[PDB]
Amino acid sequence: DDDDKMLAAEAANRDHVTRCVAQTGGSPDLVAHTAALRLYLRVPHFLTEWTTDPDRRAAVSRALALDIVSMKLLDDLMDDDTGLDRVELACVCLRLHLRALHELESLARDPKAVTDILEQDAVHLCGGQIRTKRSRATNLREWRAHASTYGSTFLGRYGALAAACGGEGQPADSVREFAEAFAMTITMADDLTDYDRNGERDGNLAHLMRTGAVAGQDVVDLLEELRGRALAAVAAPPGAPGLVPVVHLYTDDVLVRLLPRHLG
Amino acid sequence: VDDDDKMLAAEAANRDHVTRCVAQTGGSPDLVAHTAALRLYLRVPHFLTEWTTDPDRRAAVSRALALDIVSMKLLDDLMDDDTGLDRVELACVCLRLHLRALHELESLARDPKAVTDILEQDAVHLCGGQIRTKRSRATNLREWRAHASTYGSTFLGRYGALAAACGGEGQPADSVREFAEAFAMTITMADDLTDYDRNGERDGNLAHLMRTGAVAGQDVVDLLEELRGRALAAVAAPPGAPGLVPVVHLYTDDVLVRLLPRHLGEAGAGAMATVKFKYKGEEKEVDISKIKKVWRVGKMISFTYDEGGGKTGRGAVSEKDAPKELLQMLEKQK
Ligand SMILES: CCCCCCCCCO[C@@H]1O[C@H](CO)[C@@H](O)[C@H](O)[C@H]1O
Ligand SMILES: CCCCCCCCCO[C@@H]1O[C@H](CO)[C@@H](O)[C@H](O)[C@H]1O
Ligand SMILES: CCCCCCCCCO[C@@H]1O[C@H](CO)[C@@H](O)[C@H](O)[C@H]1O
Ligand SMILES: CCCCCCCCCO[C@@H]1O[C@H](CO)[C@@H](O)[C@H](O)[C@H]1O
Repeated sequence: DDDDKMLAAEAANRDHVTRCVAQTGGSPDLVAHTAALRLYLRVPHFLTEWTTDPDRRAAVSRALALDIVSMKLLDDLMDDDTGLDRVELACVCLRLHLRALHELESLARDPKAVTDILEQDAVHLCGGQIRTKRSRATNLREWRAHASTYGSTFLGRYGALAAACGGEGQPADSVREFAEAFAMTITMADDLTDYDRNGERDGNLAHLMRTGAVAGQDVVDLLEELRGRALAAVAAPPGAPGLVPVVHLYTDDVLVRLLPRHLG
Repeated sequence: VDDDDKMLAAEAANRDHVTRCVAQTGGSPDLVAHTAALRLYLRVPHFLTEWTTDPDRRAAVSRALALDIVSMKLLDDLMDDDTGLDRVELACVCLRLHLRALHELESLARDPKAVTDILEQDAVHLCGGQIRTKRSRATNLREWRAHASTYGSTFLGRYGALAAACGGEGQPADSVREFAEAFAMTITMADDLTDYDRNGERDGNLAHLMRTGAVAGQDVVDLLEELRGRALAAVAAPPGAPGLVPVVHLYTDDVLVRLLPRHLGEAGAGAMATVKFKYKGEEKEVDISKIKKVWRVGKMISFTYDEGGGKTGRGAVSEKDAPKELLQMLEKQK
């Protein structure tokens, strides 16, 4: 079945990454940390679901996993909250990033697309990240705007990328619309998921919900808007019907299990 | 007075390109100032682009290279967290710059995959090297030179490799890179022996081991001379970049004249200077440090010196057998 395929890609992606981190000098502690980024290693699978060839699909999924983890380490490096070596973080981050550009470029119909896609909205992504951390959100409007950069544009670039290294007949705008909508659903999920790991403060949105600054129904509505946006994206021909239940799994998880944890 | 102009121009060009970029992306006036303060970093893309016959390709490559070098410096500052700068801005401006760097370099590259190829060839060597460099402080010239070969030579070598790759025709890849690796270690020593007092900034590893006697002034001198030669040669390789010759001497001699002395002493490197002569059937050897009066008669240098107690000794040698230290005391006195 399909869950079988997702589980295998996740394990292939995980191994491609930890092997890479280990051979560049990352300690057992950082290797385990990259292996703990489950959704980050899984999402590249959903992102390459319009890729016909299984071999090309596995190569693109992992190349993308290499850069997603890389950017996620960059993030942990700017926050300094993981208690992981500052040096190993930077070093591994750059190493994984260079490996990803290399693999992705060798799979792209045209190597220049990789960097065109990366530069296209780099300012949007980076400046938004600066904006986001600079000022907390005070209501759903601001949260959502901050989230379309660290969440949506971030994932959206990888969608664009998968389309571009995913061979022929990949509806590029559609893979990206899925990427950005899905990214926001899981970004909320994480913001609302507390793990108790050290100096990890309440997730902004979760706080806004418990404070009352953000309306419960309003979150529900956004969730629904994001489910529709993604279902529409995967319905567009040629289609990726296989992502349909995935969109539902994640959107329904936040509605059923995460929201009740924050009704303030 | 004309090349120095081209350099001054590339340096401002590169600076403006980088600061304009850091600002558009959101960095605070602090970080825009900091990147601006990276003089050498912004300037060196000029020397790497010296084999580029077409001036516009050159301006373009020089600045792309500037963007990445600064980006990499920012990531280093980000791992040290000693700058006082905001980590978020550092990280974000870091990535932004690098992405812009990638795009611009690939646009001028001879082959679509050259850039990512170069950047990947020795990523593990540079990245794993950086981790070792920082986990263990060096303790002898040998260990310093090995650390420096990665965060200095390897680091700048890639930018050399990239300069040749995006620099049109007439680029001797290997030479460009060997220049970069040699020159890089030179300025890296210079940075190391240069103190600035900003924050809790460490005396440079090498300057420390030098003031501790763990490293020999003459050895440092030798190493600089090795790097000056390695460089000079790389710029001699046809088609050649005659223009980097004065540049090579400029920086090398700077470390020798100004920097080295701040860490050694009254006695530079090597051994003390001596005069060897034959006096009253004897064989004498005097330290120029003991030579009092010294004058010239024909092609003979006659002198007097301190021979123990209030005992005044004399001598005379052909100018040919006179050490440069003595031959100078002539000009001080006459
Ligand atoms: C991921 C690319 C799209 C951007 C949205 C980021 C959401 C990722 C959240 O996933 C979860 O993150 C936790 C900590 O961040 C991990 O403890 C957990 O194992 C992982 O499953
Ligand atoms: C993650 C890969 C690491 C690549 C980035 C390394 C930084 C490149 C330049 O090195 C610089 O050398 C100077 C001279 O010693 C130091 O004063 C300075 O701090 C350091 O920035
Ligand atoms: C060029 C990358 C290769 C690494 C070799 C180190 C050269 C960089 C040293 O230059 C100087 O660094 C200082 C930071 O400590 C700045 O304050 C100063 O203005 C700048 O001119
Ligand atoms: C310089 C631009 C870098 C963009 C940032 C790339 C990483 C994006 C993932 O964001 C993640 O969002 C989660 C949900 O809120 C947080 O739990 C987590 O801490 C944070 O890592």
